[PDB]
Amino acid sequence: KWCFRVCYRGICYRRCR
Repeated sequence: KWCFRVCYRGICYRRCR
């Protein structure tokens, strides 16, 4: 549940904003 854990702790979600 960090900045967006893009490609981690969930999945690939390029969008840290």
